[PDB]
Amino acid sequence: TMTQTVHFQGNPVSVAGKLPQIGDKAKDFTLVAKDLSDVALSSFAGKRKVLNIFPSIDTGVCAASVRKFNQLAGELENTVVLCISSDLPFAQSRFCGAEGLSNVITLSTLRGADFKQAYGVAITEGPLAGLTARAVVVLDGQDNVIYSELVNEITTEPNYDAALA
Amino acid sequence: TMTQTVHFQGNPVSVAGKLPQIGDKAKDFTLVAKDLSDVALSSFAGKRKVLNIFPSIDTGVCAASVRKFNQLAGELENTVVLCISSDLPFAQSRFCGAEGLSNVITLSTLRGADFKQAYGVAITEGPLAGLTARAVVVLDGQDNVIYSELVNEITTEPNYDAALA
Repeated sequence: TMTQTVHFQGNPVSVAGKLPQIGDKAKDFTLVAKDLSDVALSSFAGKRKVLNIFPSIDTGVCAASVRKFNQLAGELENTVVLCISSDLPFAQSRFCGAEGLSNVITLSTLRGADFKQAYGVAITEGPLAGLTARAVVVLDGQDNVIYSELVNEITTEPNYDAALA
Repeated sequence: TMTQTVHFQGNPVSVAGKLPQIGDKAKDFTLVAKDLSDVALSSFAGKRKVLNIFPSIDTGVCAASVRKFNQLAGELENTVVLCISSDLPFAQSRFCGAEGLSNVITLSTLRGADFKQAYGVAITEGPLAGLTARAVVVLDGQDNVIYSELVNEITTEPNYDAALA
């Protein structure tokens, strides 16, 4: 039972686990897709992966996340972009349908919530408890950590560029 | 570990627990409000309560639920209307903010998920597992079951009228 600290503006909030880091093999995961089927990391073997994991789409900076990676997703090579969060799929799906965002794939923790502590992502205290923290993780075709970032203030977006492989 | 069966159109789906029924005292509960504070049934002592519990706002017939009870909520006496679901609050709050729906109170299972099996409400199998079933329950100022309905096909709305005290 490790922790990490992130911040709401300033402000300490405990986040269970530790985020997988460069070198590490990322644990497999199963999460819920727009048509309510279960989908596993293992189904993207040999494609690279960006995991953009955020408190809630439906929340300002998280929404920006999703637009940007969707737009950045066309200009990309043998890679899927998984937008992973606490939201239910239905909200994930209305957001993307209203914004005409077709590149990205939405995954809900509706099922598979263990993914949160498996990826050092569960918020355990404060008004945010029950939500994933903001973080991006990038993996290869064999689920190895090519990149990973745990954002320090949740307010601010990730760094997309920078680091990109 | 009891079950009940409800249906998606036709189709059997297991729902953990049993819904509290006339006579029964309804278990207290804590769920999450729009400002991310935790709120307990105990905070509405001496007001009567309608609990409209539905798979997802953001879903067709569930949305109709919320509009209707909001409109039916003005024409009502010493009663709060709690719109309780699987959704995160942020979605609950965007729905109501976009529809100008101010009467109702939104409660998320983001925290307090035990409420699902405590109120015979957890869906345990199929693509819906992790969501609450559709049901309405009405209580007095002392959390006694004045009315309660578990909907048989999730497709169809509840019966609002009918039964109303």
